[PDB]
Amino acid sequence: KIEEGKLVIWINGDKGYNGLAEVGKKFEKDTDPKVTVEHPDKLEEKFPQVAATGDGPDIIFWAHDRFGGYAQSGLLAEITPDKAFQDKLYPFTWDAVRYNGKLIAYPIAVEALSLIYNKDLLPNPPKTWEEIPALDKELKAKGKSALMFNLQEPYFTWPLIAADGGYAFKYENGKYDIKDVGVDNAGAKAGLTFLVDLIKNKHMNADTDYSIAEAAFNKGETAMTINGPWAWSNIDTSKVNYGVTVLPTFKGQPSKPFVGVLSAGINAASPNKELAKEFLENYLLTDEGLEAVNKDKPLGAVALKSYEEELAKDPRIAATMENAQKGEIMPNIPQMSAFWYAVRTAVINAASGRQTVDEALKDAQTRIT
Repeated sequence: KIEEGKLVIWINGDKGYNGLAEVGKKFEKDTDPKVTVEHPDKLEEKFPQVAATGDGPDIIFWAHDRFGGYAQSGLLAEITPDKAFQDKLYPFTWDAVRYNGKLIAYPIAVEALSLIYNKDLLPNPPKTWEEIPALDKELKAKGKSALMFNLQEPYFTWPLIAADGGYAFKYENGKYDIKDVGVDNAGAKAGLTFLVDLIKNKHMNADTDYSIAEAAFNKGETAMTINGPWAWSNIDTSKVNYGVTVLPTFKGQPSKPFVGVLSAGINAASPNKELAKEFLENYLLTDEGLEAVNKDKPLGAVALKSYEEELAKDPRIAATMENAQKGEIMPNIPQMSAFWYAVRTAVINAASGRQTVDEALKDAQTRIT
């Protein structure tokens, strides 16, 4: 069972866990309870397993898309901010954490992928996906590459798959139809085919993952990467002269990243629900609390209006929101888990040559519906 009188918090390893720990120290200093912050691997899978036995963290941080499934499984406590508190955060962030007519988490920040590029290697970054092969040939001649990004997580390839028409669940008239999925449509196939062609033509390697792409960009070996706000700290440290901008278009249409709202849920089994609420409302979701996390690894466009006013002046955040507006907020429905697993396999299989694009997406579509 969860220990009474302290808070255990889980957040992903790419986020500001050390900054969050600093907020936890302040909470302890002012109100008493120790706060322990951990970042277990595969925590979005780990959480439902341990929470099911009445264990795990008091507070779980993840993008909002995983939360409907958690709520459906009975793993989340009710969250009931009063009106005054609700007014401090943007409406669309609350909507991302609204499930079956109730709020199931506190929204923290809006995340969207952007194109990150090295201004020294590439002062004028490409506006289109289609110009990347020629750009890579030019760079390969100089012992550099045009682009490296994580190919193991479909989050990163989805913007291209969606560009020409792929979609997860059709949303019509305020409702998601779980039987209308757009994973093996022509648009999805076209986008995935373009990616696989980049691999076939040696412009990218199928085994490139988060670590490899981060290192390559930060070491100045590749002119571009695709990543989120959390990644900007390590780039700063590397001293690479970078920019953050609009993702390239595909077939003249914008890349459409799936927008995540980093959110904090309270474990239904926590005996510390009131401590968790106080921590989230009165320590974390304050200008000082978000600054502490943000200075560690950037959060993106925060949900808290007062601090977002400060962050909005950052051109990287502006680029983040431009890409967010061209994309779509993720559904939070329980079927998102199945969606992501199926698309993950489809992209890896197509990228590695285990299956054709058409067969990979056909199988994913089938698995999802």
